[PDB]
Amino acid sequence: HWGYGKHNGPEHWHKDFPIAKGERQSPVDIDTHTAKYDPSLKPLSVSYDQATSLRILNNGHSFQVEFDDSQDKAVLKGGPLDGTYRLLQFHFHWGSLDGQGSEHTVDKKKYAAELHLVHWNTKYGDVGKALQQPDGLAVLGIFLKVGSAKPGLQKVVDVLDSIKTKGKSADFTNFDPRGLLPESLDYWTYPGSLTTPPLAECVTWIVLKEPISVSSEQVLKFRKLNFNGEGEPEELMVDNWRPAQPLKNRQIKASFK
Ligand SMILES: NS(=O)(=O)c1c(F)c(F)c(S(=O)(=O)CCO)c(NC2CCCCCCC2)c1F
Ligand SMILES: [Zn+2]
Repeated sequence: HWGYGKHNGPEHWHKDFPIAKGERQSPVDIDTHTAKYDPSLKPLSVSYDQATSLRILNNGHSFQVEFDDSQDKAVLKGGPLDGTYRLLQFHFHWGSLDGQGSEHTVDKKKYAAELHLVHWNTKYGDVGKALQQPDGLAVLGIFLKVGSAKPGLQKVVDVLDSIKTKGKSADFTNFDPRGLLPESLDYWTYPGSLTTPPLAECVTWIVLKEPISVSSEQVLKFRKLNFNGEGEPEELMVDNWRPAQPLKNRQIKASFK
């Protein structure tokens, strides 16, 4: 099955998931000088005041923090979006080394990691239907650089040993994802895809300009995760990122001058 190894990684995915070679794949390099400022782009609206986090799960690829998305509790609107997008889960991508790990790149710069908050469009009723639509999902992407700790990230870091292996989960209530967000909501946006199988071309990407800083100790905890389940040799969950894909016939827009 697919993964992030040389034997199962991104260069192989197209065999099971042929849209891997499609017209609107993600991630992409963001050329900041080419991206056009779009004065018609609205402030984004991140309303996470009622988020009910519920559970954290090591899914074997990343780990994911889950929210009750059975009502409008944690929603993304505005920006490039039409309508209301409910927060489903977050997860991260990161490297073995601080010089890699992000999926998007900015002028070819890789960040140490990238946080993705996955939301689905309420006019489609559930995430599986949303996956079938060009405007089904909105993923908010945030770069991580290594420097000072992110205090809001600390609750998340302190449970990973409890979900060390694939398929392990833990309760994870009362987490405020607001603590993962930079001062600024200035962003780039473009139409793209999931960055893991099934690679569905259903995502409006919103990538924030401002990274967050996390400490070396925080990102070291991510790198002690395992892709394996317990009993199988230990395989450090690192380098779980898809590289940049062809931009093709797309324009990346900036919300900021
Ligand atoms: N980067 S991304 O936002 O396109 C992405 C992932 F990289 C990712 F790892 C996941 S995951 O944590 O759930 C592991 C997926 O194998 C999702 N999650 C969504 C996409 C997967 C299809 C199911 C629809 C909702 C979850 C996912 F959306
Ligand atoms: Zn992701």
